[PDB]
Order: sequence, then C-alpha cells, then structure tokens
Amino acid sequence: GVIKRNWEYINKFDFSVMSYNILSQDLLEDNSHLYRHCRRPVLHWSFRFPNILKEIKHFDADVLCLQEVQEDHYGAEIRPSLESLGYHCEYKMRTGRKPDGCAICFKHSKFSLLSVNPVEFFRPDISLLDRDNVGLVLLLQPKIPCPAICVANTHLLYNPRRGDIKLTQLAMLLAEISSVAHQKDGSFCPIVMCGDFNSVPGSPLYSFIKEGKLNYEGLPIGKVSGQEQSSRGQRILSIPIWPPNLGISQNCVYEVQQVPSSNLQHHFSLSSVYSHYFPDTGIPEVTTCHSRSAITVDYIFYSAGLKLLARLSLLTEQDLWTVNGLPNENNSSDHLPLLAKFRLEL
Ligand SMILES: Nc1ncnc2c1ncn2[C@@H]1O[C@H](CO)[C@@H](O)[C@H]1O
Ligand SMILES: [K+]
Ligand SMILES: [K+]
Ligand SMILES: [K+]
Ligand SMILES: [Mg+2]
Repeated sequence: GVIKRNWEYINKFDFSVMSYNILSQDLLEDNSHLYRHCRRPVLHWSFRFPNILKEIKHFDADVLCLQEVQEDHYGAEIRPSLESLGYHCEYKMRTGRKPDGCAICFKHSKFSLLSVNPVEFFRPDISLLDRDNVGLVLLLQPKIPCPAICVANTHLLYNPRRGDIKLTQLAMLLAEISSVAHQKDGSFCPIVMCGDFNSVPGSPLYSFIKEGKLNYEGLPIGKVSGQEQSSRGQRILSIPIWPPNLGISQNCVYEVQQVPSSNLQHHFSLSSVYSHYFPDTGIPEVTTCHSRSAITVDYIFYSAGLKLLARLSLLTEQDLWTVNGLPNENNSSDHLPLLAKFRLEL
C-alpha cells in the first residue's frame, strides 16, 4: 500500500506543463472549516510557500498555470522566486473583493511571448455575469531554429448551483482562444488549456469541453458542474444561456453583433491529460482533498496537434486520507499539482 506519484509514460519541440491551484492564504482563512483536519502550524503561509516553491523547483516545468495566486504574496514572494528560476510570469487578478488570480509562467529559454490576452468574466452590462472570475491566454513562440502555442488558464465560478454562469464563463474563455489561436491557414495553432474548472469528470461542462457539443435542454443549472448539491427546486437552463449582447455565438466564437436549438458547440479537438480513473481498480482520481471535498476539478486539456509523452499520476481519496488529507506538513495545498510532458512534432 505504497503512496507515490509516479511518471506514467504514454525534429520536435518538447515542453512540460504544470497546473496547480496553490490555495490563497486569504481563501484558506476565510474558509477555515475546510481545514479542521489539519494541524494548525501547516496552514501558515510562512510554512506553505517554501513547500510549494520547492515543488515547482523540483518539477522544473517549462510552463506553469497557477490558480489562487494571491496578489500581495505574488508581488512580494511568488513572482520574484519564479523569476529567479528563469520563468517569465503573466498575472490576471480576479476583479472583485477577492485579491487572487491566475498566472501563466514560462521559461525564457523555451519561449518568446507573442501576446497576452486577459479575460474578465465580469460584465457590468450583463446581469448573468456578475462574478469576479478571470482567465488568461498567452500566445507563445517556441525557441527553436515553428508554429505558436496557445496556453490558456482559468479558475471558474465555485458556486455549485450557478451552472449557467459557469458555462458562460467557459464560453468566454473558448471565444478568446478561438481568436488568439487562429492562424493564416484558417486552422488553430496547438492549444493547452489548464485550470480549476470546479467541475467533475463526466459532468455536462466536462463533456462539453471533450466533445465540443452539449445538448443542455432541460438541464438543471446545478447539474452542469456535477458538484455535490441537492438538485431539488433548481431552474432549467435557458435557451440561449447568455444574451446576444455578450457577442459570442452558440459555437463559442466572437461574432459581429447585429442590431435587433438548445445546443452549445466549440470548434476545438481537446483531450484530457488524465483519465480520471485508475485502470486496475476503477477508483476515481482526485485533484483536491479537504474536510468537505475529495474530487477532480483540475484539468490539463490539449489539442490532439500535440502528443502527450507522460503525466504525473494522481492519487485516490483513500491515499490522501492515509496522509491525513490536504494540506499537510509535506504537501502545502488542498490541491495536487497536475503535470504533463508534451511533444510538438514539426
Ligand atoms: N473531514 C474528514 N473527511 C474524511 N475523513 C477524515 C476527515 N478527517 C479525518 N478523516 C480520516 O478519517 C478517519 C477517522 O477515524 C481517519 O483515518 C482520519 O484521517
Ligand atoms: K471566492
Ligand atoms: K434555482
Ligand atoms: K488517516
Ligand atoms: Mg480553493
């Protein structure tokens, strides 16, 4: 019963991607009921950050996609530490009362920056989109003597009930990617989309990402994410989910608004790095474990044209409770870092 995270291995450019919700100290302390299982000393930022930095240093990924990156801590400690490791860092803070956000970092030696494309999901003119969540999309040029790579990162709305907002937020991210990744030959460049989607494998939202299609007629708003909730007394998704003045089509691309079928679509071909279930046993993988939750909500998606060489295996709920849950004295987030090795064949 050994508890280990192994590397599963499945004219080129090779690069590794890490997706990691590092847990904002402010979000930690605002929700202390989630960490009742934890010994008090392991929760302090002074304890947690060195461990998190050690992980990042150890894995030495070419691209970092981080969530719950607290602004004050980012400026003071996280960004300087990452810059020292040879990373160029781009940040997008949430737009509300919560001063955390997403960062996409990449090694100077591996890429040049073509464009930075932040996405704010908050729209003051649209009542539906009243949440502070954000995304970030970079276009990177691999440094070799080659096509660009589009890297996206997000942290979608947590609230389990509001699947209408989740899907609209996702649509806004997909729309940005569609714009940035478009090439002169009319196809999309290779895409890596990381983040905390607050949605479980096999959920409608997850299915939408994988299939590029969703029939959402008669679907309760709470069922979208597959997060734990009653589902009683929930309203059904509207057709359309979001209003025309968002300027995004049902194919999740920007469109020219004109002065004035319940199926969502996107034009990408996306695979998930992780299978979500252990092959031998069929036990589900988890990416987050605390007092109230043990689920997968973190993903690395990629265009399948990249080839996945390897991934760092996840753990079961039972495995994580053997080490008394997350965070603990050895692992300093309530999430596990996702890690993938990719190959771009030229
Ligand atoms: N919030 C929790 N959820 C699930 N299991 C827990 C929780 N807190 C402690 N445990 C574990 O459950 C068992 C309780 O005896 C122990 O193995 C302990 O680590
Ligand atoms: K929040
Ligand atoms: K409702
Ligand atoms: K235990
Ligand atoms: Mg969290």
